[PDB]
Amino acid sequence: PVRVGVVGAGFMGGVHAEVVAAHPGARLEAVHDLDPAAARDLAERFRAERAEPSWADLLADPAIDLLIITTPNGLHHRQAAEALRAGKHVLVEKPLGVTPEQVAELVELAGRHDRVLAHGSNFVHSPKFVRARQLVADTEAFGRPHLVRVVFRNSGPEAAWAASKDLAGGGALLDLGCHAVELCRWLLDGADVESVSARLQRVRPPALEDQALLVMEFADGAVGQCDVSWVTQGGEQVTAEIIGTKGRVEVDLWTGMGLRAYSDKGYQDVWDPEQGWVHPEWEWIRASGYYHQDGTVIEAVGQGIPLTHGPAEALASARVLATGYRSHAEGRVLRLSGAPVG
Amino acid sequence: PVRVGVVGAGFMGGVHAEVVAAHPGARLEAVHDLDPAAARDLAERFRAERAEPSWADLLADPAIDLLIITTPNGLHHRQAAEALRAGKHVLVEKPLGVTPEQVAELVELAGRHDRVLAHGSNFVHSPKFVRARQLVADTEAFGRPHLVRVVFRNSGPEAAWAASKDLAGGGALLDLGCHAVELCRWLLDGADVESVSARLQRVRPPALEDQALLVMEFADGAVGQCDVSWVTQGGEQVTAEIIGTKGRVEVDLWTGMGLRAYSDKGYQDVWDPEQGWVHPEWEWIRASGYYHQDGTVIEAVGQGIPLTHGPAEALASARVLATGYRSHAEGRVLRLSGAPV
Amino acid sequence: PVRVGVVGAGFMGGVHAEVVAAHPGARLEAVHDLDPAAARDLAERFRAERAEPSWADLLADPAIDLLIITTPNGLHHRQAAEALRAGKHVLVEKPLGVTPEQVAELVELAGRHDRVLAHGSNFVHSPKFVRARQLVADTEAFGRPHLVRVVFRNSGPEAAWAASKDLAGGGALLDLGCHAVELCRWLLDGADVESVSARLQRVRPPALEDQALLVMEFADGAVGQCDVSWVTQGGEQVTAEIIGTKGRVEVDLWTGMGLRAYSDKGYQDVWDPEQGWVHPEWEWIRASGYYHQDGTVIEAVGQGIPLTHGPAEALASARVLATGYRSHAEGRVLRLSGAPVG
Amino acid sequence: PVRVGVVGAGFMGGVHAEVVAAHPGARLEAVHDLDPAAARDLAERFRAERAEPSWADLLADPAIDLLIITTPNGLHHRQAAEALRAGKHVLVEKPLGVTPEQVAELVELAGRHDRVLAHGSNFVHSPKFVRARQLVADTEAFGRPHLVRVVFRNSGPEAAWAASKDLAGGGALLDLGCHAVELCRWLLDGADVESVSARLQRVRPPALEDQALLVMEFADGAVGQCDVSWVTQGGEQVTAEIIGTKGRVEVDLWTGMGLRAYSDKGYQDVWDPEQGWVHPEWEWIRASGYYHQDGTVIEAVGQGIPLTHGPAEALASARVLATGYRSHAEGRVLRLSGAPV
Ligand SMILES: NC(=O)C1=CN([C@@H]2O[C@H](COP(=O)(O)OP(=O)(O)OC[C@H]3O[C@@H](n4cnc5c(N)ncnc54)[C@H](O)[C@@H]3O)[C@@H](O)[C@H]2O)C=CC1
Ligand SMILES: NC(=O)C1=CN([C@@H]2O[C@H](COP(=O)(O)OP(=O)(O)OC[C@H]3O[C@@H](n4cnc5c(N)ncnc54)[C@H](O)[C@@H]3O)[C@@H](O)[C@H]2O)C=CC1
Ligand SMILES: NC(=O)C1=CN([C@@H]2O[C@H](COP(=O)(O)OP(=O)(O)OC[C@H]3O[C@@H](n4cnc5c(N)ncnc54)[C@H](O)[C@@H]3O)[C@@H](O)[C@H]2O)C=CC1
Ligand SMILES: NC(=O)C1=CN([C@@H]2O[C@H](COP(=O)(O)OP(=O)(O)OC[C@H]3O[C@@H](n4cnc5c(N)ncnc54)[C@H](O)[C@@H]3O)[C@@H](O)[C@H]2O)C=CC1
Ligand SMILES: NC[C@H]1O[C@H](O[C@H]2[C@H](O)[C@@H](O[C@H]3O[C@H](CO)[C@@H](O)[C@H](O)[C@H]3O)[C@H](N)C[C@@H]2N)[C@H](N)[C@@H](O)[C@@H]1O
Ligand SMILES: NC[C@H]1O[C@H](O[C@H]2[C@H](O)[C@@H](O[C@H]3O[C@H](CO)[C@@H](O)[C@H](O)[C@H]3O)[C@H](N)C[C@@H]2N)[C@H](N)[C@@H](O)[C@@H]1O
Repeated sequence: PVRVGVVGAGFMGGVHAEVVAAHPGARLEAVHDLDPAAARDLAERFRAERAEPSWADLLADPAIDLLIITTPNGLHHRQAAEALRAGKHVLVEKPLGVTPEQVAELVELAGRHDRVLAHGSNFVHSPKFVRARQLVADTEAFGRPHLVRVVFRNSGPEAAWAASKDLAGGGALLDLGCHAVELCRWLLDGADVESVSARLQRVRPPALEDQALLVMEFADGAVGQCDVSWVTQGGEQVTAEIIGTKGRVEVDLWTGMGLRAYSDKGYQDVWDPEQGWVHPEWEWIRASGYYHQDGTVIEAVGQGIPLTHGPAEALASARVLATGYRSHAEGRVLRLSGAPVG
Repeated sequence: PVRVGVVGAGFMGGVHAEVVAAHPGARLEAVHDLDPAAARDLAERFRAERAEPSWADLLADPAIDLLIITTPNGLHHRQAAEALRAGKHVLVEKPLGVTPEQVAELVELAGRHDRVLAHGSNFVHSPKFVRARQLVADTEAFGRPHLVRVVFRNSGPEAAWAASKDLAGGGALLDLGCHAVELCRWLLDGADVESVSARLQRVRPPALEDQALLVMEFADGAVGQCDVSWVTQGGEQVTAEIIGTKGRVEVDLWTGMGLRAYSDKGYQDVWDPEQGWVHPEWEWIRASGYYHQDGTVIEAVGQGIPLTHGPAEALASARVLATGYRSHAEGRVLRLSGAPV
Repeated sequence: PVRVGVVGAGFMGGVHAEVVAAHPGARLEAVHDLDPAAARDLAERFRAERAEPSWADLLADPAIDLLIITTPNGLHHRQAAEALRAGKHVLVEKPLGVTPEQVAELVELAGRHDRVLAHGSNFVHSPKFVRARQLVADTEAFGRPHLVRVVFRNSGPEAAWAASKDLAGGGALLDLGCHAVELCRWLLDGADVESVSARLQRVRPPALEDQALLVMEFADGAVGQCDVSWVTQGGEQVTAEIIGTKGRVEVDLWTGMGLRAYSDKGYQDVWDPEQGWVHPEWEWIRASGYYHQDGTVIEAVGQGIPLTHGPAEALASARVLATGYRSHAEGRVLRLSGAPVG
Repeated sequence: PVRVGVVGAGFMGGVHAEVVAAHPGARLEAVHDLDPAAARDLAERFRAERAEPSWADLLADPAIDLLIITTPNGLHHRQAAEALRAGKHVLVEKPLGVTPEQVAELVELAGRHDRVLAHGSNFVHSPKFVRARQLVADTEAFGRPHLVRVVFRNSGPEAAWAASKDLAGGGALLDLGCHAVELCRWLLDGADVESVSARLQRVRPPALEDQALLVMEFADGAVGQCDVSWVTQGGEQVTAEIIGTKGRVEVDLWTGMGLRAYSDKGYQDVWDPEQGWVHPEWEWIRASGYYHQDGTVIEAVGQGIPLTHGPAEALASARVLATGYRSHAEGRVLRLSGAPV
């Protein structure tokens, strides 16, 4: 049974602790947070073997097989490296690193230590996205894909740390674009990126970008748009569409649950908006890919099944994003090398 | 670990066999069918310990804890009774019985043998329906429920046995109305039915009803409509709405997956319609409540946890349907006793 | 140019006055209301030739060709009869009469005086409903219709007069069922009703019914449901569906405008709900059939074109409703004669 | 009464002829086409005073007040100029010109002859778009707009002339982008474009672009996307969304009619797709803005009311598109001057 430690007992510590507690092949062994009280609380909610106040002792404890890192972005690099050196397998929430060189360093490392390194690209394990991908891959029906667009918009992360560059490593392009890039590439069966073009906005007053458009040109001729926002009210939106020479496919995560409700007051267990017509969620964690993702990882560790979707994909997406940042700065379409296309 | 036998290796044998193979607390031990080849097919598909050609030997085998009965409706009664007598726990696909007295007999028989009897009201375990129910139960927001309507329509069951009365026990009202009634009652927290009114149609030519409307009046004042059809082209529809003094809630199972696709041809693993704009399914079996239902039953048998939604609910719905059949015959709104309002 | 008088300058006086003011073949000549100030206001809004304080003088004035009666239901009968006797053509808002015998009396009368009598079944002139009907009539595609359902729900009429039986003539079955029955019959090309079955509710506390289901059996085998409510929050709903042996057709009036908006506050020109996700309206009057309806009537009067959809249809629907009331009272399915089917 | 001539009796000649025949303040006086038979067809369909075989005689006839030009794009410039010189008011289908200089020339020429020149930006007169614009303009509710995206996709124009550069003047970016740009600018109350960035595709084989993305940066900080395609199967899509600091607004023209239908075959007067689930149209011409646009123009000519949306807006959009073509060539974000940001 894969013995698991959660590192950072906030929102995603919580989600991963739920999924782990429910997996018959794993045991939620430990929870650690800089804030010992948040660690104890989460340890009790999901019946963890214990709360570990010490990172040092955590890493030394040979009873742990795997660490799930759900701390702020800027910590991911250092914490994952220490972890892999200590001999633990590691699942890191996105973004795996804050730059391509950070990511590449972790990949090098995991391999040196013969450990599983996985990253939190949960959507790529969302069952409705898995289906979407099979439909685009049905060449008789869909023909050849030529457009893919992934939209990811919300009213922005609440946590204080997501507003500082050192702790967040970036604004909306990094926070949400990682997911969108990775979804475009994967929806097209790991398509090779030839060029990248991006423009960023700062919508909210005085700074990290809170909105972005990034466009990729792929080898096979197709074009990928990633449209990403921290400044969209009205409820999170996660949608994709793919268009081929014969077909079309659309995916809708948050308004594709087939539930609607209306109240004046607001329903007790419905996030936002509260009042009026809403689209309540059912099994949002599963729908979003977290159970399958973590299940894949538990399986990789439990018995050396390499990962369907590996950290090389995180390197690729990191390069895209870094090239996007630079495309914006220079107002130009760019190769991943960084050089202008012309 | 709960050792399981599937009886009837057709479409729902297939579904239950999938759910059982995937449950860590159970083992798919056997598959049996009148057609030994269909049983072997399914046994291999889901890695069943074995294919049992013999009903007799199936029921005698003390390695089996639980039977799932997925045969034609007319057989359910007889098969479930023999099964409970043989000492096995049993989950029967709907409709549990073909009449209220058949259903009552099974419930009481299960009790005699101290067995868990469950029935296949899978939608009552559908996670999106469970969530719809919580929202209607949120009184501050929803207020008091006064209308519930469940719609269940398809182009009708293809199997020959579903067209004959003896093997099917009834037409669309029994086939689909069982689900719809049971959902109206449950969405309103086991609401008491005071009257029943129904009209049936024969749309497709020379006979079992193809289409029906059944309406219930509940104790609290609310009205429930069940609108049910074997003659709707264009893709199955499963749908509910509940309306209160303050709120509204709507549930859409098959066109509420958040997936759409278009092709001229038709996509490989997408049902009907094939061509043009479709609404592909993801995790249909889960979404429909089968995993949670069978899970509930596995749990009841395995670690003696009583069933959340028991077979008395099948008796209640059976009475509603039998009163609906009679309402139609007499052109009158009726009490469950059978007497006219 | 057809010279028009509006009688009752409230909400529907307002709508009809707009449509009339915009019709090149008519002239908004006069507005009359028991409340002379409401008449003057509406006369000014839509540039009416004058405000007429006297019903007597209104009816005697030979400059008026047509009267549009937008007063409370209970007045329709008497006002339309006086009008037709005075020699005026008449368009009466629904329900044309409060009972079948009232309606039959008006039909008799209009014919005696060789006048056009029309009733406010506007939806039957809604362009999206006209299309729906053509699609069901396309027998190759649709086959034979076997189900039609029309749903009509709102949070109920606000006017004081709609709560008293003498002034309203009935509750939700009469107010909304008239529209629904008439839509079912017309969507099926004037289908003959064989039986009627209905059950009514009183949802709001202490009385007129505020919710109803009525079901019709038609000659050709099809079944019609009319589901009608004064107790549905969240915005008016007007939907229909028709199902045949080959086809299906769905119509959505209020959430089929293809406009959506979100705000916290509420948009200035959007009715209800105010806040959160709404479905704003564009050209609601036209979409609802009022321009076409009134246009048909203006044409019938302007040049004796008999009406596509005549007051005989109002008699038929009145009989259905009266039979529905009785079906409810007796708990039985009934023939229009009133006799039980068995 | 405004006496009107239609030039080019194909699809849009047909549409404009319908709108004109129905306007009480105008008279459909003439129809002309290179193909005299197509002109006669259309003249009879909409009861035109006559079919004019001769362009020369058409322009000389002093009974005509206004010409509507619905010929292939390459002809617009020449035909509109001859028309304005002949003393006629003119409405030209998009794209008004094939380049900014062509457009500028016409505007100035119209002025010399004191004529109304309008262009076919019909969607800017679409009642549901007019309403979308009012909601974005409601500052308390919407806040400040920061994103606008207009999507315009179809399976591409069937006419041969639209595949050749000389007759079409451009591919999808010019054909559909003109509409999309003009809608982004107008939905934001005539927002000033500061930069333009675009990438084009050739999806269908050996050439004019089939597909494009064009992005504008506006003065106020907002960003506009125009996503345009000749290679999308499954039915035309026209769609916009605008996102502010507080609100959101979404507009859907072709799948926002509130009509759906299913058949195995296909419904008589329903376009593409034919079979399976479709979204039948009602009043498409009105919904698309043609009646209000032509009404505006009839009014301008008839009773000297200036145009709400004038041809300067066609110049602005033409500059955006020409800068987009150049952006694509150079792989760079560009100012309208042509210079790199
Ligand atoms: N895939 C997805 O959908 C999502 C991913 N995330 C990602 O998950 C990660 C965590 O996100 P959340 O929203 O933040 O949870 P958060 O802000 O709720 O929690 C952070 C937790 O980590 C603790 N912490 C901070 N620094 C620490 C350190 N150096 N050592 C140990 N513990 C420390 C804090 O006390 C806190 O309990 C982020 O990388 C974010 O990108 C977040 C939300 C959704
Ligand atoms: N939960 C749900 O939504 C649904 C439930 N059902 C129910 O599932 C049950 C089975 O339906 P399907 O699998 O659709 O039909 P099916 O025809 O697809 O399968 C029936 C199987 O039982 C076999 N069989 C017949 N006589 C037998 C006997 N005497 N002993 C053993 N096996 C025999 C048949 O050859 C066939 O293999 C029915 O009661 C139906 O009411 C069906 C569809 C959906
Ligand atoms: N087809 C449709 O969608 C609709 C139809 N209606 C119908 O229109 C009619 C009027 O409805 P509204 O909502 O009421 O407007 P309302 O209540 O706003 O106005 C009634 C007006 O008539 C005046 N009035 C009352 N009695 C009068 C009399 N005896 N003589 C002259 N004037 C008198 C009042 O002072 C008032 O101005 C009703 O029959 C109602 O069913 C109403 C709303 C929508
Ligand atoms: N507002 C909108 O959304 C749309 C606008 N259009 C525009 O409408 C215009 C016409 O397009 P369609 O009618 O689709 O093409 P079409 O091919 O359907 O019609 C063009 C007509 O002009 C005729 N013609 C060719 N050379 C001629 C000449 N020298 N003199 C007179 N007539 C001649 C052709 O034979 C044909 O009858 C195009 O500029 C296109 O940009 C087209 C589709 C939609
Ligand atoms: N308002 C709903 C919800 O907003 C936050 O949580 C949401 C998360 O923020 C949201 O994560 C998205 O947004 C995060 C913030 O931009 C991204 O870092 C992340 O990659 C993305 O998936 C996730 N997919 C849905 C989840 N429900 C917030 N953490 C949660 O407590 C609150 O209840
Ligand atoms: N909340 C929107 C609106 O509600 C009332 O007006 C609605 C009308 O009540 C509504 O009429 C429906 O409801 C009326 C009340 O039940 C029925 O008598 C009528 O036959 C039906 O069409 C109409 N189709 C739509 C119209 N917008 C109300 N008169 C109006 O002022 C208010 O602005």
